[PDB]
Order: sequence, then C-alpha cells, then structure tokens
Amino acid sequence: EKQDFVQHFSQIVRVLTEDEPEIGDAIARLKEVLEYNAIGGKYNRGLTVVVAFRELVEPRKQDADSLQRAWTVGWCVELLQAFFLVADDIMDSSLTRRGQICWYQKPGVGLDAINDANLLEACIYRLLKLYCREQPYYLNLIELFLQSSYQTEIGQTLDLLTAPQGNVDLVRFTEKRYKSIVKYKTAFYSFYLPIAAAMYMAGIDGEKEHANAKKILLEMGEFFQIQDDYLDLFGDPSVTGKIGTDIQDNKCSWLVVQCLQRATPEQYQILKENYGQKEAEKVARVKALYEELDLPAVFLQYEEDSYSHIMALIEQYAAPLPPAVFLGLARKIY
Amino acid sequence: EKQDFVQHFSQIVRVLTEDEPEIGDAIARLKEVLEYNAIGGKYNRGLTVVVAFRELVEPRKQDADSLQRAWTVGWCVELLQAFFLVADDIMDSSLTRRGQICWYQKPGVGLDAINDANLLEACIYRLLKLYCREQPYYLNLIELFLQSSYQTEIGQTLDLLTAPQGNVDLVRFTEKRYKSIVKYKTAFYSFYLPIAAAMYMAGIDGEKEHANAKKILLEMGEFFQIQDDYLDLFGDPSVTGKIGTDIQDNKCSWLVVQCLQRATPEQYQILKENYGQKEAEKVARVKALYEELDLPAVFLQYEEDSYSHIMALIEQYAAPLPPAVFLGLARKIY
Ligand SMILES: O=P(O)(O)C(O)(Cc1cccnc1)P(=O)(O)O
Ligand SMILES: O=P(O)(O)C(O)(Cc1cccnc1)P(=O)(O)O
Ligand SMILES: [Mg+2]
Ligand SMILES: [Mg+2]
Ligand SMILES: [Mg+2]
Ligand SMILES: [Mg+2]
Ligand SMILES: [Mg+2]
Ligand SMILES: [Mg+2]
Repeated sequence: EKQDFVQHFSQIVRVLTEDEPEIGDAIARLKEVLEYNAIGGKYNRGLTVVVAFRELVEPRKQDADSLQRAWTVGWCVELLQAFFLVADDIMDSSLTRRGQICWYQKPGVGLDAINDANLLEACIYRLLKLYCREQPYYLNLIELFLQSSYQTEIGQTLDLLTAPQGNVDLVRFTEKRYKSIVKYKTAFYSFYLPIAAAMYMAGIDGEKEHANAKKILLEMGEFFQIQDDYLDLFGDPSVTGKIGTDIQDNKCSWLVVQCLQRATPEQYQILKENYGQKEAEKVARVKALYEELDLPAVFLQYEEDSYSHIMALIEQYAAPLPPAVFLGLARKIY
Repeated sequence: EKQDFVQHFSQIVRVLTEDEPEIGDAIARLKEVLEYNAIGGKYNRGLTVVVAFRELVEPRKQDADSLQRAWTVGWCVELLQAFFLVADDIMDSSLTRRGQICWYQKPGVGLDAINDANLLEACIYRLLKLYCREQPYYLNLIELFLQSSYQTEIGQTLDLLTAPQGNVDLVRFTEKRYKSIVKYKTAFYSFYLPIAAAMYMAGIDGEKEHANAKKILLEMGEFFQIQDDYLDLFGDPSVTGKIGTDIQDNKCSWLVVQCLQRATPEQYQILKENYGQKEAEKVARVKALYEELDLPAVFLQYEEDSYSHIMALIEQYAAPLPPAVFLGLARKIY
C-alpha cells in the first residue's frame, strides 16, 4: 500500500510543475524542494488518509478519480508535515532528517529554505483546487488544513516560549504544560487531520462525530509525541534518521518532565547545571541521570498504559465508525 | 481615512486574542507579533481594499457590518504583507524596518520569528472565517489570498535564485528577468490583491474584468518595486524607515540592470569586483558608479514615462469600473 502511495508522488510533481515559463527556474527549485523534503519518510500520515477513505466510503463510490483525490489529499497531509519540518529544523537547529542533512543545512540553501517551506504549504491548496474544486467537501478540507496549520503554529509557539536558548526553565516544565504543547504542535495535524479529511471526503461532516473521532485521535498524537521525545535521546539514529537536539535546545521533553518529578534535590541541580547547553559532556550527564532514574523503563510502562487507555477510548467513541480505522492506526504507532 | 483603519486594528487583535486558556502564553506572543509587525507602516494596501469597496459597492448596501468586513479584509492584506516582510528580512539580512529593528533581530526572537510569520499568515484565514464565512464571496477571497501567497513565493524564489550569496551573477541580470521577478514577488499581492478583494466583495466576479483590472494593476506594482529598488540605495532612511541591503545581498535591482546596460567594460569590472559584498567601501564604489551613470536621473524619467503608460492603460482597461479606483492608487504611489 505504501508502494502505490509513493508512486503517485511522481504525478503530483508533474501537475505541480506543469506551470512552465518566465518562472522556469522557480518551478525547478520547487521540484527540488518537493523531492528532498516530502520524500524519504514512512508516509504514515498520508497513507492514513487513503486507508480510512477506503474504510469509510462505499466501494461502489470508489471511482478511479475519487481514489485519485484520496491519494492527492494524503500527499497534502505529507506536504503539511514537510512544510512544518523544514521550518522546525531551522528553529530547533537540527542536523539531519530522514537520513540526510536538514535541507537548509545544504550548501546554498540556508535561510532561503524559509521561502521553500512556505511554498510547500502553498502546494496543499494548489492540489486541493486541481483535484477537489468541484467536490462538496472542498471548503471543509481547505478549512481543516488551515485550522490544523494554526493549531500547529500555536503549539510550536508554546514549544519555543517554553524553551528559551540559554535560560534555565526548569520550573516551567510541568505535565499540564507538556500536554498543552503536544496537543497543539503534534496531535492535530498528524492524527486528527488525516482521519478528519477522509471523513469529510466520505460526507461524514457530523460535528459530534468529528468530536468523538478527535477524542481518540488527540490522545494517540499525545502518545506519539511522548514517543518522539523518548526516541530523541534513546532512539537508534540509523532507525529514526535524525540527530536529537532536545536537551541542547532546552526543551520541555516528556523525559525532563518525568525526570523532574523523580529527581532528588542534588539531581535537580545536575539537571539545572547541565540542561539546555551545547556541550556534549553536559548532554551526557543528563542522559545518564535519565538512565539512572530508569526512564527507558518508565517510558515502556507508559507505552503499555497509554495503549490500554487509547483502546478503551476506541470502545467508547469509535461508533458509528469502523473500529478498524482507529485500530490500524494504533497498530502503526505502538 | 487612515485614522479609522488604524483604530479598527485594536478590535482585530481583540477577536484574534479571544481564544484564551492553556494556550495563554501563545496568544500573548501572537498579540506581540501583531503589534510589532502589522502596525507601523503607511497602510496603503489595506486601505485600498476599503477605499475601492466604497467606490464599487452601492451605498445602500454599505451596511455597518459590510463595512466592518471591508476593514477586516484590508487588515488581512496587511497581515499578508506582514507575514512576507518578517520572513523577507531574515532572508535578506535586513537590519531595520518601519523605523525599528527587524523583529527577528530582537533579543530573544531570532529564528523563532519563522513560526511568528507563519502565525501571521494563519490569522488571515481566521479573520475571513470570523467575518466572511456566510458571505457569497468567502471562497473567492480565500482562494485569492492563497493564490497571491503562491505567486509571491514564486517571486521570492526567483529573487533569491537570482541573487546567491558570494557569487558574481552579473550575466543573470536582464530586464526580462527583472520584470519576471517583480511581477510575482510584488505586483500580485500589493496591487492586484486588494483591488480584486474589494471587487469580489462587490460581487464583481467577472473573469474578463479581473483580467482588465489586473492588466493595469500589475504594471503599477512593477513600478512600485522599481521605486522600492531605487529607494533601497537613494531613499532617505528617516523616510523609508529601513536600511538597504540590495547591493550587499547581490540582488537583481532595477538599478543594477540599468547600470549594466550603460556601463563601459571598465565599469562592468568595477561592478564585478564590488557588487554583492558586505564591505561598506565596496557598496560605496557601486553607489558612486550609479551616481556617475546618472541613475537617479534615469529613475526620474522612468517614473514620468511609467506614469503616462499606466494612465493610458487606465484609459483602455478601467471600464466599467470607476477610473477613480485606479487614479487614487496612482496618486498614492507616484
Ligand atoms: O521531528 P522532530 O524535530 O522530532 C518534531 O517531532 C517535529 C515536529 C514539528 C512540528 C510539530 N510537532 C513536531 P519536534 O516536536 O520538533 O521534536
Ligand atoms: O521591503 P523590502 O525588503 O525592500 C522588499 O520590497 C520586500 C518584499 C517582500 C516580498 C515581496 N516583495 C517585496 P524587497 O523585494 O525585499 O526589496
Ligand atoms: Mg524539531
Ligand atoms: Mg520542534
Ligand atoms: Mg523530537
Ligand atoms: Mg527584502
Ligand atoms: Mg526580498
Ligand atoms: Mg527593497
């Protein structure tokens, strides 16, 4: 299934590049931005649009063109992600992503990658218009993408407000605060977004149904960012494909929050003295305080308990949607 | 008229900030981003929406609420501009704007201002939904803002492709190329955008009419960027409110294009040896080559000839719109 999704990408780059004449060099650059930046991940968020589309729509309405609209809106979720990651990797001062150097760390790109990210966002709406203009769900999708863009930028704002360069923020790191950040920066666009899109494509616009689906899916995304945080420090970088910067970027990590509520006063000071600084030996002290506190073990328990809780929420809130929508998702993330 | 437009801004910040609870600090930050970044200019682009609204709509349909929608869509054109300038001042490595330091040069903002610009763009569509959701022109406006965002990002792309840091690009500087850049990066969102918005608000959706209005307005914006370029080097910075970076940023300026087509071979080499470098004495040599070539005089003639040409285009293409729409605009820019 991921094979057929990735092959559809060559067509979306054809249509996105078919505007060629005076703007020839800019189209080319956009091509190059698309290939470097949308390709290379797992495609879970975009495939999710398509998988749930097939589960929610009557197979007698799965026209070859309605299927193509589904492939395209899935790619739109991947361009959103790609827009946010490019910018995010500047702001976080990250080195690699998806096994290559962050695009803006490329000789000859640098801060021009701010335009480039902006262009990736613009492509969403060019795609929606080319494919979904005359569909009844056109405006609902535009509005969903825009709203999930806003929520994600609110989350980024808190993410950064909470993590100033060169400033001990330890007291700012609460669970309350952690949950607010990940709710907005991650849960909306990675989980609620692609399910909600498929739903509007299937003519399920009921407000209580999106709410119920959102109840489940926001908690899934909350787990997924907890996982992202854990793996920033403890993930095999030949697997994750990205070098981690949380500690040096002085971030409100699940890890630090959990550390802070188990640390002795002496341990608090090790963190105070060592967190949020670019010196490897400083980063190493924190990682070792985390390992001494048995945080990989705590993560593993939390992963078990969150899973049980998410499945209980599917029991409560999935109907009248097929549970398989939410269960295939949970399979993929846990 | 600019007084009543600027006073409406306090209400748009109220509504934009009325989402307050967990996201309290992010709303606050957004407030601060709005005030620093949307306030402080001349407001010509946003007022234009409102002025043309009053000229295009039947006064018996200028409800107090339809007038409020007009004020709000004008502010939406100013948030677009503000989104683009913030990012632009990073990418151009500018120092000041509107008489204060570029926002991202502010202690404690830096590259976080990438999120901030993104948030400013998102506010357009939050405003359109709060005020224009149930209007017949809702989707036409969303689509116009999005499309003018794309075109502007295509223009930025060429602007930068054409001006690499530390690389003699002289041969790349043509008129053909100059015109393509300013067409996209400036003409669409500063001139066609606000007139077209007012037009859709007045229920003038005719395709040939937008084309005709666009014929006039794209050339006005082409002049306006030529003016912007001239003033980057020759403008009183107590008036312009911004320090110029064109030469050091190795940019395809109207000035350089014009220089390059009048320079002697020896003069070409002065430019080759001196353009696109951060050394003040280097910048000074170029400025003096421009003054020796009598470019302020050439600009002044071009300003006269472009004006005559724009007014001839108004003769041809304004009908059935009131010429006053286009004439008030020309007054403001020349
Ligand atoms: O991929 P990354 O940088 O680990 C991340 O997940 C990317 C990201 C970007 C925007 C919203 N949410 C997550 P972050 O929170 O920055 O750690
Ligand atoms: O205000 P600036 O930087 O003079 C400018 O006009 C700003 C700008 C931003 C985006 C599109 N067009 C103009 P630029 O072309 O960068 O010189
Ligand atoms: Mg990041
Ligand atoms: Mg981040
Ligand atoms: Mg991370
Ligand atoms: Mg600039
Ligand atoms: Mg610029
Ligand atoms: Mg300029």
